[PDB]
Amino acid sequence: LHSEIGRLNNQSLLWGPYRPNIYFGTRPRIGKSLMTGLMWGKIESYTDFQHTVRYTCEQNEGMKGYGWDEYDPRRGGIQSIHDIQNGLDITTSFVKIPGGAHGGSWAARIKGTLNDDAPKDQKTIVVFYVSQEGENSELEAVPSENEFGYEGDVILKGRSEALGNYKLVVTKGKGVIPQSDHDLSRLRGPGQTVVQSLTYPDEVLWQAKPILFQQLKAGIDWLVENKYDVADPPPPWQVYLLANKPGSGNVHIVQKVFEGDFEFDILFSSESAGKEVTSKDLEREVKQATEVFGERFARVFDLKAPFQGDNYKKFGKSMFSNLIGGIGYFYGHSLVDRSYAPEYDEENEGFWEDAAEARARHQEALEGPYELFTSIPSRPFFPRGFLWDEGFHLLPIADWDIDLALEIIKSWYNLMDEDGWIAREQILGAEARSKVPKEFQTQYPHYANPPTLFLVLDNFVERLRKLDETLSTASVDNPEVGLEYLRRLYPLLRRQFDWFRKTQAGDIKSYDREAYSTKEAYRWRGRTVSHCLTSGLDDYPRPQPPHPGELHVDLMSWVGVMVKSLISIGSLLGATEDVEFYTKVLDAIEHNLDDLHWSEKEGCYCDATIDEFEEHKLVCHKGYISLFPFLTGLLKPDSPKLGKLLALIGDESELWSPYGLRSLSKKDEFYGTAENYWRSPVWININYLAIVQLYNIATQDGPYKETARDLYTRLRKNIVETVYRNWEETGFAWEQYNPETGKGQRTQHFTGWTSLVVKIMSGHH
Ligand SMILES: COCCc1ccc(CCCCCN2C[C@H](O)[C@@H](O)[C@H](O)[C@H]2CO)cc1
Repeated sequence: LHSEIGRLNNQSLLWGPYRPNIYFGTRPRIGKSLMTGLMWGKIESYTDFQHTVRYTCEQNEGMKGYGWDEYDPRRGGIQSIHDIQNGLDITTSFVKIPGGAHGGSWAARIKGTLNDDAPKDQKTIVVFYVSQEGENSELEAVPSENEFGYEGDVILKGRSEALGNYKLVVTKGKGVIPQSDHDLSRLRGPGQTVVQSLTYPDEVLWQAKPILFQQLKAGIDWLVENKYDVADPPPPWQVYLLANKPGSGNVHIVQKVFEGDFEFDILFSSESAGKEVTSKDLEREVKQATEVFGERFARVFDLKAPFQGDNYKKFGKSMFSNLIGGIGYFYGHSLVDRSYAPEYDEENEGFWEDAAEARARHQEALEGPYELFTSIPSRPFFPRGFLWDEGFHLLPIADWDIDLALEIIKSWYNLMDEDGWIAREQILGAEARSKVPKEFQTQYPHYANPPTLFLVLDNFVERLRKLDETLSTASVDNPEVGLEYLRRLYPLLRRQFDWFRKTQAGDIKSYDREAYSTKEAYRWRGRTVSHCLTSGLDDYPRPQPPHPGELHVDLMSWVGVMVKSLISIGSLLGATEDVEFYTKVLDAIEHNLDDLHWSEKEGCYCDATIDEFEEHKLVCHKGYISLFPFLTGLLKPDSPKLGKLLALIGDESELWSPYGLRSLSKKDEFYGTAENYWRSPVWININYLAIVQLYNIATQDGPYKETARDLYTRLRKNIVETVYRNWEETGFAWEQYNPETGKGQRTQHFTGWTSLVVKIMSGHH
């Protein structure tokens, strides 16, 4: 029954529009297979299309916004794109039709409406680009009856081992199609849908834009060769229409030109399913999908006061759909330094200069291939897996579809190397690499990242202890299934736990350091003079200068987070030998957090270093770091220390802004200095952990219950309103929010842990 559910999940999740890096396109969860992609662009001139054409996601003054209004990766969804440059409002509805043996069928409708400012007669080039990778597969465009192109639908017939037999149909569409009176129409037709079938070596099929332009350029060359010139040039839109040449190959360009508003359909028909998929099928399944999305959202995301209002419902639907709608499939080689240089042991004073030298050897090489199914922080800037980010992405996703979240976790843990390492940023394949400068691609097997995925596993474990609808919850509804998953994952959790202790160990015994345990002390490998990237909190102030004597209170608390989980999971598997180890380590951490990190002078937690005179110094920077034992749920509810932290969280003059908790205190000397990334702004993910821990303390008998209740009430309000106001004004989820003005700053389309807001509103943790 475990194997059974697994196969049903595979079959359910196989197809999706899993290319979040481009505005719209589809690929299955298969590394070398069939992919599609949409491109569009107004044409007003002879040179303009090259600049107007749209394909990969960006965010500039040209684009008002875009994103999913509804989405379930099982069923499909509706995406809206608001394009100022090209005067278009576009809809992309995508839908999956289960059936057959090969992961079902699917259909998409592309509708573009010219906006109010666009010329009523605008000419817009639309391209649907289709590639297929694999040695033993075939794909052919059925030629048309007409001489120059297609009056009607374009039919591609294809086959591969993976997908069996299929047909992909690009319908004729609605829309005026412009007609050219020029001489050239005697050779290229007056204007019709056209198809080019090409072959390129498999590894470059992803480069749709250059591949396209190569053809456009070859057509224009041919005009110039065949005496077409400026004495009498054809219209631009016809200069940019490809000579029809359908056939077979691993690339198929389908091109339409519309005047005015337009719409057309894509129908992908798995041959091993029922009958082929029709446009009426599309329409039905789209409507059905909304009803289902609707009914689920009300149950799963029941917004409590004061957010029960319809405005907040729209907002939640947007933040949710954008988060889950970023789910992508990625495949290929990564760039890793497998040298394991001594300098990366960071044992020296000045270890950052050593480590710079080791990198300067450039021993990194491509390895893999690897595959990851995962949600992402940022369609337009970083459409890729980020390790601790996924901890946050999956909390709302798990609520929606726990089996979907377990899939993603499984996908992440399958990356883990023999040592227990997962690179914190997954750049898989040449396509993924195109977005990242060569200088930042290399991962380092000594670089950790908060193990936030345990937080999801935590929630699954509590859910466990206490057909699309069915599948979504099958791993909790069927206890044996739940358990077997954990049985299989457990070895890797532990491996990672062990890897943290192996690679990210602090030095107690080599200095004048007394503490209840000689084991427990941690220090993030990777830190440079001004940064500690690995911790998540790029430029939060740390001991200066960095030093092998450092111990970081956040890291220790993450280890705490892991042990607590290992205990929970271990006990469910009865690994008794193990659970006793875990308890002896939990105990030590709790003590050692105090002995090593607590400050009585300052009334919060601190990082440590060791002095110019070689003794342990606390280094206090009041902020997120300072609250860490609390954020990660490690303090007892009656603890004096908790109370003192509640004072610090509460205190406007330190961390409490009208807009949420400040990353760093206004009284810290580093407030709003340098890049000011984590040095004042409000970050939703850390605010989320604060909110969840406050509510825990609020709903339990104890001393701080009623202060906690106040702070919860108010924080949740402040965080939700801030993210909401900004969404209302700008259309965007933002990466962080400004403590003074409440304005969203840095990156837009951050969905991204900003979406945690849907869970904040819905409460009952
Ligand atoms: C115009 O726009 C500027 C574009 C631009 C694009 C990508 C980049 C590199 C990658 C950015 C990492 C972001 N972020 C950092 C957070 O601190 C960290 O906690 C988190 O894990 C990670 C992701 O969520 C830099 C700049």
